[PDB]
Amino acid sequence: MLTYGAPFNFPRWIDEHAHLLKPPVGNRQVWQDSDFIVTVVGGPNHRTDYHDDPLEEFFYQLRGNAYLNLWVDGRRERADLKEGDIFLLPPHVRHSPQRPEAGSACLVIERQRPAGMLDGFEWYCDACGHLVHRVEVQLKSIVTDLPPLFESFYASEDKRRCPHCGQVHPGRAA
Ligand SMILES: [Cl-]
Ligand SMILES: [Fe+2]
Ligand SMILES: [Fe+2]
Repeated sequence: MLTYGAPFNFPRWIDEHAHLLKPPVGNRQVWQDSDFIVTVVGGPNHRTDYHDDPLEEFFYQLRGNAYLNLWVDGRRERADLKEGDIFLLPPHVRHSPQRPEAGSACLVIERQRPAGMLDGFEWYCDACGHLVHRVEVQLKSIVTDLPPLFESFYASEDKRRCPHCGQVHPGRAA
């Protein structure tokens, strides 16, 4: 049977879920309990964490513009997701998506992770660039698994303290 229902109009779905595609929620998963995790991500949202995804991530910036802060070949880089852009991120490339525009919408597609395949979330020192803190998580449900992780980082000057230069990371904002 059609476990995930019939086809439906995507722009209309996005318009209908617009109140969820802005703070405080910011994103909405299209289908539940599927192998492909299909999400629409709105804005505005800025963040300081880098994601280490053990699988690929596909992006299609449908409305508005956004960008990814990246670590590529040991250097800080930026990949712009201009409206209309698509992009495929290889596994383990550290990325911190920034979504400055209200009313923006990006299709993001990921895969469910098998047991034992973990995701990393990392923060880096603004002063010297050294890794400050890394948490590894078996990512089953983004909504329950992720906010407390970020919250525990922000609340702890110990976790935010750079092991190299001693500078305390600013936490939630930079
Ligand atoms: Cl994103
Ligand atoms: Fe990611
Ligand atoms: Fe540092």
